[PDB]
Amino acid sequence: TQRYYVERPIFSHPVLQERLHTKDKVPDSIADKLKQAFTCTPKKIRNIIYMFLPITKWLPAYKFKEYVLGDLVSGISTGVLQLPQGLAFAMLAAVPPIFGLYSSFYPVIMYCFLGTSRHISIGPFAVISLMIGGVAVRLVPDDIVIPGGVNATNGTEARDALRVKVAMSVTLLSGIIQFCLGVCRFGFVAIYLTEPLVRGFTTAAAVHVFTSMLKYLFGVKTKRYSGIFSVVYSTVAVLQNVKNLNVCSLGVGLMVFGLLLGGKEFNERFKEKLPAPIPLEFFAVVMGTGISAGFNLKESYNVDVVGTLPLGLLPPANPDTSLFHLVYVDAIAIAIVGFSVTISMAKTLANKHGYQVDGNQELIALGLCNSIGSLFQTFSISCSLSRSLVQEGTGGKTQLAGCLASLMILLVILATGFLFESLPQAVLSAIVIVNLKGMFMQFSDLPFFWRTSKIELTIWLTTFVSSLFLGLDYGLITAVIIALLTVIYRTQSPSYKVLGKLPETDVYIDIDAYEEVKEIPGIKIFQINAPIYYANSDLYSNALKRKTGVNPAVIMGARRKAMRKYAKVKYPPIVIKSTFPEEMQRFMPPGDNVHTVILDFTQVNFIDSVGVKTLAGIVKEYGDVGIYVYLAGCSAQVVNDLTRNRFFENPALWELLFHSIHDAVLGSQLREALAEQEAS
Amino acid sequence: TQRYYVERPIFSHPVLQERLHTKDKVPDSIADKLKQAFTCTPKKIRNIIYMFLPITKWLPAYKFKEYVLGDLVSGISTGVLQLPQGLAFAMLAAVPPIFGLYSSFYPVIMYCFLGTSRHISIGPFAVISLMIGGVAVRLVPDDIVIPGGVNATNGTEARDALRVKVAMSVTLLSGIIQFCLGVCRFGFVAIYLTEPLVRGFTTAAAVHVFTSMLKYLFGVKTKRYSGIFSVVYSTVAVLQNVKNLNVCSLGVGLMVFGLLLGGKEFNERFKEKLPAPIPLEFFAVVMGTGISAGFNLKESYNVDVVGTLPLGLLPPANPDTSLFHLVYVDAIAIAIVGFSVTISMAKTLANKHGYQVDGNQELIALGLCNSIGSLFQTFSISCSLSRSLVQEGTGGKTQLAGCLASLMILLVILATGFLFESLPQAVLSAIVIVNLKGMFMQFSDLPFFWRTSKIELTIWLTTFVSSLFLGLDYGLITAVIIALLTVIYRTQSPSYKVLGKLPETDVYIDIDAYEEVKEIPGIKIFQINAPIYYANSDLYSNALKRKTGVNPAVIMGARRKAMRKYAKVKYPPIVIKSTFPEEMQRFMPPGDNVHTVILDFTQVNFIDSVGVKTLAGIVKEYGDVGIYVYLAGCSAQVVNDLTRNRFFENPALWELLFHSIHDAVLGSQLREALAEQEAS
Ligand SMILES: CC(C)CCC[C@@H](C)[C@H]1CC[C@H]2[C@@H]3CC=C4C[C@@H](O)CC[C@]4(C)[C@H]3CC[C@]12C
Ligand SMILES: CC(C)CCC[C@@H](C)[C@H]1CC[C@H]2[C@@H]3CC=C4C[C@@H](O)CC[C@]4(C)[C@H]3CC[C@]12C
Ligand SMILES: O=C(O)c1ccccc1O
Ligand SMILES: O=C(O)c1ccccc1O
Repeated sequence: TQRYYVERPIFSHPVLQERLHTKDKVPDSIADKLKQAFTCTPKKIRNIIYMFLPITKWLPAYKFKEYVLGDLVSGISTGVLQLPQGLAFAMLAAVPPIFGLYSSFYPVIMYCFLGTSRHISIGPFAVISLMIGGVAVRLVPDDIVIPGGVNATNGTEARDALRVKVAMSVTLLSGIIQFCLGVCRFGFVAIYLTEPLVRGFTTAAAVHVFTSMLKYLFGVKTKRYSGIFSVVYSTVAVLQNVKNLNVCSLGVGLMVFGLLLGGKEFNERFKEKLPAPIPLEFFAVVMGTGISAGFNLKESYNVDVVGTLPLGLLPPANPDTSLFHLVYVDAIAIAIVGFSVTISMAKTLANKHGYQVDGNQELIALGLCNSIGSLFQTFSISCSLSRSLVQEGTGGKTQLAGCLASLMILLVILATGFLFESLPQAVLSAIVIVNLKGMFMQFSDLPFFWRTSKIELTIWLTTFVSSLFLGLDYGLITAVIIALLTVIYRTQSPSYKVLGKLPETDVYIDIDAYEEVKEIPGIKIFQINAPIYYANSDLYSNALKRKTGVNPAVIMGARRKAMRKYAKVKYPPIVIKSTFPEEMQRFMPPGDNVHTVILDFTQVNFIDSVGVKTLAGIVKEYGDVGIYVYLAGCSAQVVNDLTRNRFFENPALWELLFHSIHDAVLGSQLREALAEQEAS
Repeated sequence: TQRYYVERPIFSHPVLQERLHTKDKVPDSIADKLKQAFTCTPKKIRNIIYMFLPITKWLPAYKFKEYVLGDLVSGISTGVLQLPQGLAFAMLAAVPPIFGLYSSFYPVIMYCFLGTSRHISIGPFAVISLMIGGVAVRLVPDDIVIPGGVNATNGTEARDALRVKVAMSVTLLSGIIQFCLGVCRFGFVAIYLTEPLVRGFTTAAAVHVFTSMLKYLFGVKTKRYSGIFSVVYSTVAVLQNVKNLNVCSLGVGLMVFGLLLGGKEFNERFKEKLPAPIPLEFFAVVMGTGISAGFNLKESYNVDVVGTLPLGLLPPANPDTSLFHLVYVDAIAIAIVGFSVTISMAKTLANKHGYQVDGNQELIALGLCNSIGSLFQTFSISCSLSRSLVQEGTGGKTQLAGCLASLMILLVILATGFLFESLPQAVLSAIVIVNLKGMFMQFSDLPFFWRTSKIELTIWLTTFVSSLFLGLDYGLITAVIIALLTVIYRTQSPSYKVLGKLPETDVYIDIDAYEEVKEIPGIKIFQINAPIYYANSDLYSNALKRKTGVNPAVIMGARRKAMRKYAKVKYPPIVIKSTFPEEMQRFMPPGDNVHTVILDFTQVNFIDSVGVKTLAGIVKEYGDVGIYVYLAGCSAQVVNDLTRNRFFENPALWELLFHSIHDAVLGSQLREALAEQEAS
C-alpha cells in the first residue's frame, strides 16, 4: 500500500512561478482555419448528405428480422390513433375536418425523409391547432358577408374558406421562420429547455386542451376565447351555458369515455397476455359511428357530427403573402412552440433509447414540412406527445412506422372518408380527453421535486402558473427567463463557511460540522462557493465581516473608545502596524487577536471589475488595522482577471496569493515566527 | 523555516467519514426567533428612530469648524446652478416655469430631514422632466377647448392647467409606489445596477437630453415625440425645420455657450488660484437677462423668453385620483428610474467618501418627498447627476448645503421671481448643454473596457443602444436582463483543461501551459470551472469526450471493427472488464490505454437533476468499456445534491469520491498495483 506523502517548499505565487516557464503556443490563422473546410473529399460530402438527409443513413442499414414486425404493429397502432386525433384537432382549428387528414399525411411523409429522430410521430398537435384556430377567428369573425353569387341561404362556407386561407398563410410563414432559424444554426437554443420546465409546460397545455374540449363534449355553443386568461374565461363560459346542454351527446361521450378507461386498464393489467395491444380508439370510433348511423342522432336529438368529408387529393395551391403583416407575430410563436416541444420529445426519446438528435436538422425538417404543407393545403404541426409514446410503446423502432400511418391515412382519405362522416363530436372529445390522461399524471413531480430540490419545484410551479393563466405563447418565454434567473438566485445565496483544520492532516472542513475539526488560533478562514461578480460582492463583504467576527470598522471604533477613555514611484506598506500603546491595550476589551485572515478562492470561478474593487477594498481595509489577508487557491483564470484590472499595480501584492489553504497557513505562521525572532 | 510536509492515508470518502462524527446543531424555533424582536429596549427604539430619521444622527454631531465654510460654499454654488436647471427642466415637462422652482424647494427641504446620503443634491431631473412632459402631452394635446367663460383670445392657460394637474397626479402615484416599495424592503434590488450599466444608461440619457434641447436653442417649433425611436424622430424633425430658425436666439445661445466653455476651462486650469470656484451659471443668466432686457428681444427679433413668473407660495392642493388608471404605468416607470439613478449616485458617492447608504430609506424618502410635493404643487424628481458632482466638488460635506440651496430658491421665488422673467430660452438651453458635457466624457470607457474585460464592454454597448433607440422606460429593464444573462453566458462557456502533475510535488496545472507539467501515464484528468446545471451538462460531456481523447462510443466502434475484421437486492459491477481477446488486441489500433479518468470537482459549485443524470450516464458509460472514473474535490454541497437525487442508490458508488486530485491519483495507482499483484 501507499500513503499520501508530499514534501515541498511553501508555494506562494512568485515561488511557484519561478519554477514554471510558459510554453509557446501554435497560432492558427483565421485564414488557414477556413481553407481546410473546403477540401471537398468524398467522405466530407457524404457526411454532409447523411446529415441533411437522414433517410440515406438508417434505410440502407435496415435490420429486417427484428424491425419489420415492430414497425408494422407500431405504424398500425399509431395510425388508428392519428385519425381521430387529426379530426379532433382540425375542429379545434376552426377549419373543416378534412384539413386534419390533409395535415396528417404530407408532413409525415416528408419527415420520414428529412427527420433525425426515429421514434416520434409527427402530426397535428392540440396546442398548435388551438393557436391556429385563435388566429383564424381573430382575423375572420362570424360577421363577414361576401356577395359572390351566394343566396341568403349562407352555409358559412365562405367564412370557412377565409379561415382556411388564414391558416395556410400563417403556416407558411411559420415554416419559413423555422427553416431560416435552422439554416442559421439557431437550434442550439434547445438546451435551455430543462426537464421540469418541459413537464410543467406540457401539463399546462394539457389542462388548456382539456378545458377547451368541454364545449365539444357537452354540445353547448360557446364563443372562443384566445389570449390572456383564456382558460378561466372559457371554463366560466361553459359553466354558465351548461343549462342548455345536449343529453344524448353527453351520454354517448360518457359511455365511450368509460369504455376507453375500461379497455386501457384492461390492456395495462393484461400487458403480458397480449402479443400486440388492441387498438382501442379504432373500436371507439367504430362503435360511435355505428350507433350514430343506426339512430340518426344528427337530427333526432340534435347531436352534431363531424360533418361531410370530401374525397380526393388536391393539387398544390400557391398561397398569398397579403396576410404576413397581420399574423407575423403568431407565426413566430407557433414556430418557437412547435420546435421546443418536438426537440424536447426527440431529445428525451434519444436519451432513453441511447442515441442523439440534431436540433438544427429538426428545425430544417419542420420548416420544409410546414412550408410545403402550406403549398399542399396543410396547417402548421409539430410533434405529438401521446401519439409518439403510443407509437414507441408498441415497438416503434424506425421512422417507417410513421410512413405506414401516413399511408393508411391516405387510404382513409381516398376510399373511406365518407364512412366517418356521421361520427359524433362527443366520441372525438372523449378520445382526446382519455388519451390526455397520461399528461394529468405528471402532478407526481410536485412531492418528488419538493423532496429532492425545491428550486426545480419552484421552476415547475412557475412554469405551470405562467403557462396556465397567461397565454401559451408568452408563458414559455416567462418560464425560460425564470429558469435562467434561478441560477442568478443560486449565485446570490451561497454557503459561507468558516473552516477548521483536522489534526495532523491538511483537510480543512467547516468548523460547525464534524466536532473534530479545530480552528487554528490567530487565523480565520473564509470560503464562498460562488463567483464574486457585481451582484455578489456586497453580500460577500458583509458575510466576511459577520461570520468571522472580525470587522475592521468596529475594531477602529473600539480602539478609539479605549483611546478617549484612557486619556482621562514607491508604495506604503499594505499592512499598517497597530499604533496602539500597550498601556492603552489594558483598556482594550478582549478579542480573539486574529493576525491573519485566509480567503478561500478554490470555489470562485470568475471575478469582475466590481469584484476586483471590492477585493482591493477588503485587502486595504483589513491591512489598515494590521490584519494580513491572503488569498488561497486563486486559479489561473482569476489571476488573469486580477491582472487585467488594476489590482496588481502594486507589486507587493503578488506575495499575498498562494496555492492551497495549508500553504497560506504555513506562510502566515512562518511570517509570524520570523517577526517573533527579531522582537527580542 | 518550515516546509510543506503532510503524511496521511489516502482519504477517499468512506475513509474520511469514519474519522468524522457529525455535530449536533442547536435548533432555533420560528416562534422564539420572533420574540426577541419585541424587547423594545431604549437602544433599539433609538436605533429605529436614527434609521428612519437620519437628521437626528448627523445634525447633533455637526463638526462646525471644518463643515461651516464647505457647506456654505457648496450650498451657494449648487443653488446658483439649481435655479437655471430647475427652470430648464420645468419647460421640458410642458409646465409653466414657476413649477420648476416649486419642485426645487419642498423635496430638498424634506430630503434634508429624511435622506441618508449626505452628498447628493436632490431636485429636478432632466429624464424625469422629459417623461412627465411626454405623459402630459399624451393626455392633454393642443386641441382641447373649455367653455369656462374664456373668450376667443385663448392663451392656452387651460391646457397648461390640465397638464399641471396630470403631472401632479402621476407624481403622487409615483410617490405612493416608491413609499410602498420602501416599506416592503424592496430597495434590496439596487445591487443589480452594475457600474457599466449605470454609466451607459446615464450617457444615453445625456444624449436624449442634448437632442431634446436643440429645438429650444434654435428657437424653431417642433412637436414632441415620446416612445420608441424618439431620439431619431426628434432629431430629423429639428433638422427638417432648421430652415426656419431664429438667428438672434442661436447667436446669444452660442455666445453664452462659448463663454461657459471658456470660464469652465479657466476654472479647471486655475484650480489652485481660487479659494472657491466662481459660479459661472449665475454670471451666464445675469448676462443673458441683462442683454434681453436691454434690447427687448422678446418682440424685436421674436426671441422667446421664459415668460412671466408669479410670486408667493401656494396653499396645499388636495389632488384627484381620477387619472390613476391612465398614468399608472408611467408612474411606475418614473419611480423605478428615479430610484435607480439616485441609488447609483448615493452608493458611488458613499464608496468614494467612505460610508454607506440605505436603499430602503432612499425609497421611503423619495416616496414621501414626491407625495407631499404633489400635495404642494410639485412634479416628480430624483437625484441630479451634474448638480451632485458640483455640490460635492466644491466642498459639500453634509446635507445642510441642500438646505441652503432650497432657502435661496425660496428667496428667488418670494422676492426676485420677476427679475428672471426676460431670460431667453437660449441661455438655459446652452447652460443645460454645457453642464451635460461631463456625461459626454464617458465614452472613454469603450477602449478601457475593450482592454480590460470585453463582457463589460458588451454590457455597456447593449445598455447604451437599448436606452438610446428604445425608450428609457424599457431600456433599463432590457439592459438589466442582458447583464443578468451575461452570467449565464459565462457559465455556458467555461475553460476545459486537462491537467498534469508537476514532478515530485502535488501541484496539478494545465498540460499546455508551462512545459514542465507532465501527464501521468494511463490517467486522464479533466477540469471545468463552472456548475453542471441543466444548460451545461451536454457541453461538459462533449468537452470530456473531445479534449481527453477518450470517447467510449468510438472505443466500442473500434472494438467491434477489430472483432469483425479478425473473424475472417444486488447490483452489477460498475466497471465491466474488457471482454476483448488478446489475439483480437493484435488487430486493435493503438491507443493511450487510459485506465482511469479523474474528474475535478473543486470548481463546481452546484449540480442539479439534469447534471446528476448526465454524471450518472458518464460514469456508467465509461465503466462499460472498463474505464474507472473518480470524482475529486466533491464539496459537501455537491455531495448533498448527489445524495438528494438518485445517484447513490448503489452503495458501491461511494468509493468513487475522493478529497483531492492527488488522493484520487494515489487511489487509482494503488488499485492498479493491487490488480497487478493477483494477475500472477
Ligand atoms: C423574468 C422574465 C419573466 C422577464 C420578462 C418577462 C416578459 C417577457 C413578460 C412579462 C409580462 C408579459 C406581458 C404580459 C401581458 C401581455 C398581454 C398579452 O395580450 C400579450 C402578451 C403580453 C404583452 C406579455 C408579453 C411578455 C411579457 C412582457
Ligand atoms: C429577457 C430579455 C430578452 C429582455 C426582455 C425585454 C422585454 C421585457 C422588453 C423588450 C422590448 C419591450 C417592448 C418594446 C415596446 C413596447 C411597446 C409599448 O407600447 C408597450 C411596451 C412594449 C410592448 C415593450 C414591453 C417590454 C419588452 C418586451
Ligand atoms: O393530445 C396530446 O397528445 C396532447 C399532448 C400535450 C398536450 C395536450 C395534448 O392534448
Ligand atoms: O443635467 C444633468 O446633470 C443630466 C444628467 C443626466 C442626464 C441628463 C441630464 O441633463
